[PDB]
Amino acid sequence: SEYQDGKEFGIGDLVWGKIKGFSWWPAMVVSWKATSKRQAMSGMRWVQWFGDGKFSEVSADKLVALGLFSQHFNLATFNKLVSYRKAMYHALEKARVRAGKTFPSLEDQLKPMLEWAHGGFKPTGIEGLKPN
Ligand SMILES: CC(C)(N)CNCCO
Repeated sequence: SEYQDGKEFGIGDLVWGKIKGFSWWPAMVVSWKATSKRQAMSGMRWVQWFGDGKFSEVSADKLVALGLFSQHFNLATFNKLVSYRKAMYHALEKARVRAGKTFPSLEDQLKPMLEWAHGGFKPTGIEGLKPN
């Protein structure tokens, strides 16, 4: 089936993706059928970026699990780009619902999800970010 090339990451997975020119950006691994384009080349994954909803063919080597958060979260880009803050929100919101986490503005709503993420996604850890 699709994405069976002996590489990491399958459909539904929350990831950081690295496009030349940009900070690591949050994405979801999607099937090529959702993209309205074509099958990915071997060793690549279609992702849909949080915040803008666009599609990219990205190598599996330029993707890491979103759960490795503090390692790829980019504090500078977060302070500089409103689009990145926007992206964080939609990314973390999706993570929250998956992990069965709940929290009590925008920057104000982001704050505890950001802390949860940076803190290691407690109590479930990264296990709680899986699809299904
Ligand atoms: C998602 C990209 C293409 N890596 C950057 N998008 C910036 C505007 O949201």
